[PDB]
Amino acid sequence: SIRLPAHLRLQPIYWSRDDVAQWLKWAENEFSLRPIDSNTFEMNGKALLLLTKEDFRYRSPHSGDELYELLQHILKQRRLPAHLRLQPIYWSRDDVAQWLKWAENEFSLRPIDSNTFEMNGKALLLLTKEDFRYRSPHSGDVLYELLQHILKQRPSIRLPAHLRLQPIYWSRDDVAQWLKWAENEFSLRPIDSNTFEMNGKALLLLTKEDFRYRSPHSGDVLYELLQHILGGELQRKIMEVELSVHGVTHQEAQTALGATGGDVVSAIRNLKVDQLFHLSSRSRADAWRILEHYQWDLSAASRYVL
Repeated sequence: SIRLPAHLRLQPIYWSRDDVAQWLKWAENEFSLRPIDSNTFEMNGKALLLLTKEDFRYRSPHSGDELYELLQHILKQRRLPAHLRLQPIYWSRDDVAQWLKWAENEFSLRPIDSNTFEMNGKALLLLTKEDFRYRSPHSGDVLYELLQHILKQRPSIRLPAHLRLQPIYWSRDDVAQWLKWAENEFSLRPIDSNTFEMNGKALLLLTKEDFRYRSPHSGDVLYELLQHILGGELQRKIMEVELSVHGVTHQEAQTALGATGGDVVSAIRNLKVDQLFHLSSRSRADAWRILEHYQWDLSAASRYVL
């Protein structure tokens, strides 16, 4: 009863952009799916096979997973340019520009402006898939999955000596000096020094959306670098703990945050329990229930115990 269209009886790796569009139209009618525009999968078969099931859901929230499983059953029933044969971590910005143009032709993607990835291979490896989608809404996830395949087929960053200090201790001038180095280390578009008029502690409280807002071309790189390379995430959690429990040391907050698995709420509540249990004559479990009775207020609970 069900039959593949004549064009689609070849292995999907050889499907053209017009083949996947025919596949989409045929899938909608055959399975009574909700309509999806043909401009939602602007790629050939080679790129389509790089997509994860999550990619299919992002593109088609109503039928993506159905389309993914359909493709897998068609499959089970069935290189790089000269400059890029290098490990991606060594790619220059011009290398990254060449990768974008090659992938665009190789996978029949919508045109990709070269200004969408003004960075080198070091910075490119820092981006999340969400950062790829932000920079390229039509092909970002394809480009991300392609990079993962290159890293798997193939088959370190030390800060400057003068800037070797934990971000939580950075002055406002250290923030500017970190920006100067980051532009050169990652071949970023130039950033004004007075875009982050704040110290390292304030810098750690900014979200990625705050970084994008200040630096539309390098914000996501700078955020990932700070939070997930230079130990900024753990230092951010220590501030949050120090802001919620009076009497906690940086070294004391670090111990509780480790015992909580990075959970700031569990760390604050266990530190509050630790202080009340020492001031009490009852067990640590009785301290939990007393704090819970006072809506987790250490001052009010300690007033009741004393």
